[PDB]
Formats: sequence, structure tokens, C-alpha cells
Amino acid sequence: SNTQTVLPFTGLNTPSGVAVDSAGTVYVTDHGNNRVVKLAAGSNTQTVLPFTGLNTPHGVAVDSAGTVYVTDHGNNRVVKLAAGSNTQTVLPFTGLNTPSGVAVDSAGTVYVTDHGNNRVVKLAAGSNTQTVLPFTGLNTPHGVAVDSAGTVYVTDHGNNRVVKLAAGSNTQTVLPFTGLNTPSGVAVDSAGTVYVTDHGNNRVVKLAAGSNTQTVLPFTGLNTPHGVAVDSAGTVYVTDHGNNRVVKLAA
Ligand SMILES: [Cl-]
Ligand SMILES: [Cl-]
Ligand SMILES: [Cl-]
Ligand SMILES: [Cl-]
Ligand SMILES: [Cl-]
Ligand SMILES: [Cl-]
Repeated sequence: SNTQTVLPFTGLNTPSGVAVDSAGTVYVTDHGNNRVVKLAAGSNTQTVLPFTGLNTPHGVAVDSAGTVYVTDHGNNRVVKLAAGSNTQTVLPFTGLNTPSGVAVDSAGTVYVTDHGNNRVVKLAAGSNTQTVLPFTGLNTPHGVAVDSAGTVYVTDHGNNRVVKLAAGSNTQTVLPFTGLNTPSGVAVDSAGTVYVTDHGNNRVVKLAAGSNTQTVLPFTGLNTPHGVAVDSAGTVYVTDHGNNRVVKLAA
């Protein structure tokens, strides 16, 4: 698990968000090219998802049914496409400003870092009443992940930290990472290990739940890791923004 592979995407331009579904399909926001692409496990040829009207897709998430959710940064909205659909829908968030990260929990609740408005919002599936999560002291939430229990993890880009808030709680905590610099992407695996792209320091780090010892993942040749996803096998996928590529490391 010290051997990185470059995924056989083509034509990427500063990729930003990455997500992986239960079948191992990898989804990437091709942020410089105004499109979202996917690659099935074992395929060497990507496909372009049929989103339309985008103005810079920035983050991506996928739920257990294969529905794909994308932050449309320049349109202040989150769009979704069901598996097998050519008809996108717009989630009824309101008042967003350059949304960046998106996550979806097992109940279908969608969480977005409303990055221009210094807040994190969520919308239960079928709701049109969003809730602002009670994080405090943020300086630009950038990425978001949510674990199996509904605990929410956010990269606080301007405070060089990752904050955590359990469902129902009003009291966040700060995870004991060391020496982060403008962290961007965050992911959490089924063991509760938290993975962060330390975007200002050219590295990807992880922290097991309850640990104070972070480990630096053995990626090589990075030029700004920007987003991170982790599959059910513990394989880690990272957008290497300055190399126009997506790399992965098996557990
Ligand atoms: Cl960016
Ligand atoms: Cl951007
Ligand atoms: Cl940005
Ligand atoms: Cl930012
Ligand atoms: Cl950024
Ligand atoms: Cl960047």
C-alpha cells in the first residue's frame, strides 16, 4: 500500500472534488473544464456526466443509490443527477455563495460548505428548509464529510484545522492534526479515520479516531492535493490539482 496509481482519466484541468461509490466508480469535478467525469472500476475510459448549465463544478458526492451531487460554484447552487438520468435537478438550498464541498449521509441529508458565506448548511432529503449547522469561529469552511453516525467534519481553511460536530450537538471539537496549512478536502472512512488534503503543504494526512498521531500518506509527486475520497476497501483517491490528475493508494 506504498504504491500509488494514476487513474486513466484524460483531459482533466485542475481537478478539485472526488467521490467514489459502493461499486468503486470514481467521480471527479474537472474544475478548470466546467464538467464532471466518472470512471468505472477497471475501466480505462471515462464518461462525462450529463450536467448542463454549470459554472465551475467544485465538489462532488455520491449516495448509496448512485445519485451524484455537485456544487456549482459560480451558480450558487447544488445540482444532482440520479443514476441513469439525463435530467438534473437543483436542490432547494437558498442564499448560497460559492458553495465548495458537499457530502451526503446514509439518510440522504446533504451538507454543503457555503464557502463565501462562512457557514455550513444541511438539507434533509425532501426538505426545502435548510439548517445552518452550529459551528463557531470558522474562517472559510472549504470541505465537508459525514460519518455513519451523522457526525460532520469540516476543513476550516483559514484556521488551518478540522472541526467536528456530532448530530444534535451544539459544541464542536477540533481534531488533533499537526501543522496543517489551508486544508481543503476531508473524507472519513468506515473505521472513522479522517483524511485531509493539507493543500498548503503539498501532502495528504490521516488521523485514526481518538488518536493524536497523524500519518502522512505515501503519495508521490504531488502538486497541490485538493480533494480526497475513501472507498469501502480503504483505497484513498486524491485530486492532484497542479498535475491535472487523480491518484490512488490501496489500503
Ligand atoms: Cl480552487
Ligand atoms: Cl473554484
Ligand atoms: Cl475556491
Ligand atoms: Cl478557499
Ligand atoms: Cl482553494
Ligand atoms: Cl487550489
